[PDB]
Amino acid sequence: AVVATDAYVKRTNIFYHASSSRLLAVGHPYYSIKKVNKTVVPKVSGYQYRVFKVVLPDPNKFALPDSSLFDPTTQRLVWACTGLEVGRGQPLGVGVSGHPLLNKYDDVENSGGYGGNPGQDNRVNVGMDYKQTQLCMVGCAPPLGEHWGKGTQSSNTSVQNGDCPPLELITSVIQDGDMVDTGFGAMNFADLQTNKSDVPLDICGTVCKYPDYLQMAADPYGDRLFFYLRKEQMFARHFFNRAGTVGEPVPDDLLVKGGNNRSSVASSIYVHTPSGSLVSSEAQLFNKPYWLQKAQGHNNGICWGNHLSVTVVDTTRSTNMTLCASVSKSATYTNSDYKEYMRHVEEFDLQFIFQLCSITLSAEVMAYIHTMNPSVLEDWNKQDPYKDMSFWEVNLKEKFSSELDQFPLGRKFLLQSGY
Amino acid sequence: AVVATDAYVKRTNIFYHASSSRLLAVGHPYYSIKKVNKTVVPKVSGYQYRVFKVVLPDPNKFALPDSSLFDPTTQRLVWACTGLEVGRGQPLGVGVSGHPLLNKYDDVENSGGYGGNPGQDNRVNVGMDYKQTQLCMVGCAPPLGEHWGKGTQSSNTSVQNGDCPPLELITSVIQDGDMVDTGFGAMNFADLQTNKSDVPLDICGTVCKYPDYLQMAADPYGDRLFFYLRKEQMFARHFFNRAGTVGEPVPDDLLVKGGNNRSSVASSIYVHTPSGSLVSSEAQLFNKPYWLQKAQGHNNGICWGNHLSVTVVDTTRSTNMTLCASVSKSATYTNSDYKEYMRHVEEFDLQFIFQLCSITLSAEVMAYIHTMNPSVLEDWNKQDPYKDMSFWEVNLKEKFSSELDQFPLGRKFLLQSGY
Amino acid sequence: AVVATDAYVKRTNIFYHASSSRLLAVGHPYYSIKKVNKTVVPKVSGYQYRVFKVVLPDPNKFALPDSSLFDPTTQRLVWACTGLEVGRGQPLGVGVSGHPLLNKYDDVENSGGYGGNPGQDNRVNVGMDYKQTQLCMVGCAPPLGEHWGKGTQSSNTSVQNGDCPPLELITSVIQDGDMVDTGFGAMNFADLQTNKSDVPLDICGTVCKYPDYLQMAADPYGDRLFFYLRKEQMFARHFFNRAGTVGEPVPDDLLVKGGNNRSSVASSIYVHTPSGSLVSSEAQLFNKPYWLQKAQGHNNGICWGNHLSVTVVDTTRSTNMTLCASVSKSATYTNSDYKEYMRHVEEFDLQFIFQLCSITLSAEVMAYIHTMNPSVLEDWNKQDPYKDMSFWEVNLKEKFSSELDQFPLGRKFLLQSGY
Amino acid sequence: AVVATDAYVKRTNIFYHASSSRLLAVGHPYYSIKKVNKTVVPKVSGYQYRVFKVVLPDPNKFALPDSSLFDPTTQRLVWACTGLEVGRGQPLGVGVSGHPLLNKYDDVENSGGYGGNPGQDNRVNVGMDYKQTQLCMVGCAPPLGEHWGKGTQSSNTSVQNGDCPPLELITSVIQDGDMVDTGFGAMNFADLQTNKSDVPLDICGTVCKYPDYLQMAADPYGDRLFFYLRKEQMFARHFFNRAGTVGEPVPDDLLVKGGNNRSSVASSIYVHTPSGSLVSSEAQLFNKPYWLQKAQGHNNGICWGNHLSVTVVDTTRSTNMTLCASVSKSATYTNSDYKEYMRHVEEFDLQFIFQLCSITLSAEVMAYIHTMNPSVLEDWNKQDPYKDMSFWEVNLKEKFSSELDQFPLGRKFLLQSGY
Repeated sequence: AVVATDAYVKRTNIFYHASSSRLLAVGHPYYSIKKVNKTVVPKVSGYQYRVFKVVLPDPNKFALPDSSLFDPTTQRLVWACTGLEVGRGQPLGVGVSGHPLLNKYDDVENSGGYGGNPGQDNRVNVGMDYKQTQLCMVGCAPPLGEHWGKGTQSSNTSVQNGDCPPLELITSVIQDGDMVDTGFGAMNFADLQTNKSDVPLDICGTVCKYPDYLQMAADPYGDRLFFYLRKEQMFARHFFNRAGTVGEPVPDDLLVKGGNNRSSVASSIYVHTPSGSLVSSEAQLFNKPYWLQKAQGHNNGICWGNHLSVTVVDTTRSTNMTLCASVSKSATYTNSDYKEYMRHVEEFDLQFIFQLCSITLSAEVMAYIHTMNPSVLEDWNKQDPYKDMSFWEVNLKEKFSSELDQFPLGRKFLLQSGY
Repeated sequence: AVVATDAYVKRTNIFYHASSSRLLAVGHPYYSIKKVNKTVVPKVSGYQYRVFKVVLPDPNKFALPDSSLFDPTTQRLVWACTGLEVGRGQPLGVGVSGHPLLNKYDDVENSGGYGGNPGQDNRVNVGMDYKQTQLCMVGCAPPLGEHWGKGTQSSNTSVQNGDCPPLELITSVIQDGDMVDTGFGAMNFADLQTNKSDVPLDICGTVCKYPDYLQMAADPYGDRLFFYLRKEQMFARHFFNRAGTVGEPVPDDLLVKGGNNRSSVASSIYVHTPSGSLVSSEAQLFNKPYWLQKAQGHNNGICWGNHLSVTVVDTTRSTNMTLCASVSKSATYTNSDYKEYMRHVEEFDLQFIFQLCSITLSAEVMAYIHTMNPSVLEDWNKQDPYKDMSFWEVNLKEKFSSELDQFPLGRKFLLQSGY
Repeated sequence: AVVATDAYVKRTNIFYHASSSRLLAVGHPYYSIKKVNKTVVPKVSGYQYRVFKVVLPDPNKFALPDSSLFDPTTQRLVWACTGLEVGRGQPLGVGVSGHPLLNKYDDVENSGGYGGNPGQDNRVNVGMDYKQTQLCMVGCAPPLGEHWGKGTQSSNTSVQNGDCPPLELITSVIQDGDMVDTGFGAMNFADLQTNKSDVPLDICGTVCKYPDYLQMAADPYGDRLFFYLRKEQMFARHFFNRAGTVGEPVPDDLLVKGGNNRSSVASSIYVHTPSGSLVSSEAQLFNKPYWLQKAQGHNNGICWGNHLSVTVVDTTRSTNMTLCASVSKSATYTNSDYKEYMRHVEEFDLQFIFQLCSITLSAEVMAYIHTMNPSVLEDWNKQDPYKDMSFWEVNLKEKFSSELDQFPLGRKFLLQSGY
Repeated sequence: AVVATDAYVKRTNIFYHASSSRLLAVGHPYYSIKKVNKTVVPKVSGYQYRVFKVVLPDPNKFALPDSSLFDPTTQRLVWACTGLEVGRGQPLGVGVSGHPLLNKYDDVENSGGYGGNPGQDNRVNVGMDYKQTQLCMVGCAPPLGEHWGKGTQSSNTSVQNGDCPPLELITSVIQDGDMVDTGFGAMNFADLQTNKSDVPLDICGTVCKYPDYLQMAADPYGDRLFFYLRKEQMFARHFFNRAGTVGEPVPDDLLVKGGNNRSSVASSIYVHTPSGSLVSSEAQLFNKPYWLQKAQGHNNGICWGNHLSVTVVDTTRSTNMTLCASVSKSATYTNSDYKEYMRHVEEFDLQFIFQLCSITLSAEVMAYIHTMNPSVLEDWNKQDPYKDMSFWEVNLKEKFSSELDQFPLGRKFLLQSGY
């Protein structure tokens, strides 16, 4: 049986403050710009995931003003997350995405008559604004996400080229720079949409993942996430019709065949342009301190291994600025005289407040932990369990301080904690 | 270590009221009108910042009804801000901005077929309403803002004319008459948009700044801002496509080249017309007293140097009235018979309530202060630290009064303070 | 120093109820209809001000059931407003306004290409809905408003015909039948817009005033308004461009001249069609009793001179009904067979609750009052100070009654007053 | 003086439950369908009034389980309404109304140029959604409404055919099946709009009434309504211009005559298409029990005469379903093969909870009542005072029961009443 950390982890009055200070990300909203070689301008979209891997200093080395606090022979130290605040700079705004060649055939919302039939290539320049999403979740382990990917066909009828691919719910570790569901669902467009032209550039070549809350919530121990705030909204702006043969035509029993032009049923493969309504300060999730006092799982904010993963998604600041430089500052206004570009920006400032804890390594405690996270013990005395994955490394080792009243969150803390 | 002002600044029961009374600004919403020489009609936009430099009378001179209150040999007097109310006249409304030659090529929200390709100069007359914004912040030092400016290239490949300029987060002192982010982000359009036609006239030639909250909040002492109320909202009205060569074309791996007309991929440099929903009294920020009782920083409203900076931004009253005078009052309706103009207006009435404080200049106090703000001491016995900057000077020297019940805010005060 | 009425006005337990009962206004929404002589059908718009001059009976004559209550030799009687309720009939709805010849040249929200240039007279039939506004304020003096009018040029360069007129903030007494700001600001269109075609008929020939709250609030005594509820909301529906020469062209430094058609910069004199969102009962201001127990000013509801001014603005019931009568009831449907008309309606029912008060005329009281309102004394023992002004006279002399439980507001009162 | 029923009507602990059970109305939304003779398919619109005449059993006959409760010689029994719940079936939705030949000339919201002039008959097929309205009011007397009807001209200038009719505020008894104000105001379109084509079919031939709250509220006794919940909302969808001669042209002083096409001023008789925003459960009024504990009037829910009138208006369930039957089930899709129809539906279930009361008929009580409602006495020992009027008769005589816990409202009651 799993037990609440509150049962084998002694707490103290030692609190420290830590902040990563200003963090900037600056790139192209839709795709990375590599000079036909290496990546120079990285892809930085507002609809991207931000998974910060916050590294804390190992207290079992740290030099305290006191040292009579315990027996380094029978007990060990651990950092526990007391509260955090995800600072967010830059003004509020929405980000436009599009595709020069979107597979958007006919507008079905309100269309006059049964026009002709599409020939070859009817793609058109389309642009819209994605679904608004604000979310944040802390844990001592990377977050889990879900998306739909191409499955594996069994020993069945040879899949004639063009058959609808098999859907599979894939679970994975949400990494930094991953794409958020934008309104076309959480799926791997790269693999399920061969034409590379069914959704905006910023996602038509990757995967859009969605937090696998239900799975994490059932985590036996609860290291994945012991806190989370989600806020997503969206409505249907326009109604479209795709171009291309209809893999699965409309059944006869469902319609009354028409004559003349109508004799050729139109594409019944509908789609809609998503859109988030307005964004406002009132609904702002971040820039507000969150005090975790009682996790819903068994791990009550214990940063095992001196690690701490903070996932963040914020589209409320997705303005994609545009800038152009001239190349012929003289002719009378000539479009060719200029080069237009796309640049997006992200501004963070992660600040936390941790509390020193101890653990007397009794026979039984040693056992429970070894079954829970053998790593934890093996360290209290190597390779990275997530070396392949990519997270925004945030090193906070030389960033701790017990002078709480010297920092905004610290001040807020003392205040809130009454004493 | 920085200490809370509440530890070395004694408070009293002496309260005074002060108000700047009616303040008017009247000009042209988009640009200043100089008669080809000097500036006559100033630029007064609703989307402009209002940084009032409120000057208070030096209490260490002031003539009180009493004078036994202290020893002018060991202690000094300081004004502390207790509360204020930013009066706002004129009705509610929104302000239209535009550009006769905006670089708005094709509407991408919903466009028919793959039109032709732009030639030279396709600019069109466009008009929209900006992002709604209400904010206010007090401090004993000017506020800090952020915007993106043209950076400095290192000893790298010669920047071929037309290359995308380098972005740099510039920090600066928000001055009166500065531009607020309107939906196209906080950047210096003058420098990043060479064509001078990518955004409305009221901002295509200047900088749009955004409060650098995170930086001010981390102010070691906290003189920048000890109070602030922000409220911004906005949505995407229309989706546009710019004209001009695409500095960074869409990568091959992201699309399936098309033949015929489609063979020439369209501009994938999207943009959107911003818009603030409705404005209503319910969301009104101003015309309401704000009682600062416990600043979040260490400076609890102490107006060091007898100064006080009040920043204000209010677009809820940005109606840009129009007026026309005739030149041929007789002909049968002829457009040429009239000259149309643009005029905007702002109406303020800053009223405050200050509390007299004292400070015994002990050895240690003298030290702390000298490190904090040497100026403060050097005065208690010159050039302006912000002579170059421009603020709306509000002189309140002959405006103080201890007859609280004779003024609206005063009345409100007594009431609120129970006694 | 001004003193609170609560200091020299004794209160009693005598309360009376009074109501004006049903009040109807029925006319034309845009202009009055005079048969080329006298005014028959008056102008009754929803966006009109309603300033009721409520006349009360002079208690210093009134015949009470008791009369031992005081010495008519040393003290006088005064009515104090305890509470009121502005009854409003007719259903909720919005009112359409328009102009057959509005100076609306090109729609700038989204316009294709640089069309040609306007010739002479391009005015078009336009119609929209104004900014929603609900407000109400009581006082013993008429309300003050503000609007922009044509100023007076000093001894300067001869104002060449057509120069932009000089703006002046004019303060005035808001009279019944005045126009409310509708979204084009508070100004005197008659004088600032020579072409008579820049805004709807209901306002293109008059002034739109806005309550001068700030000025009234600073009223030394506070007889102007001791209570007020305001609720206004609005958004930008469409974006227009005016026709007529541009008095102040766009500065060269702000744009890159274009060649060809673009060589002639379009009118940069933008405007927007206002609109109030939906109206709903939830936001209804009226038909709810308001109990004034502690005025924000010094006059706590004392109806000096037995007068009482109640200003009201309510556009939530501005439906402009249409009706047509036939002239050839037989022909096969022929437009000429009918005459269409426009009629608006207003339905009020002002009910109050007053409290008898007394004032011993001591030497000092006599003085204070004589300085405050000499009239008040001169009466306690003539011409109208507002004879020229026009208010909706509401006589309540024969309308008082001490049988509170016999009237809805009375019942509400007893209830609310607990006893 | 009128006295509160609570003074002469003794209450008891006897409570009963009653419900009308399922009530269905099924017909045509716009007009009744009579087979050129008698009415078969009745008109059942969502924007119709529902005035239920709930008949209760006369307790002065009723057979109780007890009978020692009083002296049938000196006192009488009366039913008092304690609480009710208006059950509503069918899903939420809006109802479309229209007119094949609506007098809608030119769209004035945004129209290009000064088009030509209308000839004869320009009516067009128009369709929209009405203003949303939810209301409910109980009383022991039918509700009062108001609408504008054709008045009566005095001994004045012979009303030349076509002159604007005279408006009169007509008060009447709101009957079942009456029309609710839908956005074109409360008036008698049949009489004020001769062309029969100015508003949708469902109202162009009848009257739209609005509750005369103010009048009922002033009811000396208060039998009209001792409870009421109103909730109406609406916004302006489109702006129209009517066709037909302008009875009262625009005054010269208001405009600058134009000179070519413009020389003929267009119709300045504007109108707007109304619309209710979305409907949602959150704003649902019904399907919630209402406990009347203290009426605002003097009659605290005393069902004099064993009658009870319940008025209801609910447009939140106005979906107008469509259905078609074939007539040539074989040909290759041919419109003529089918007949389309219109059918609306209403589902109610009125449930109440009454409380037995008594009244000792003392000399004085007999008097008060005789003056109040002589009928009441004459019965305690004939023709219908509203025989001509039409209400939805709801007989609850055999529907009473003292087994409260056997019914939903009963259960809710016991719960709510704590005991």
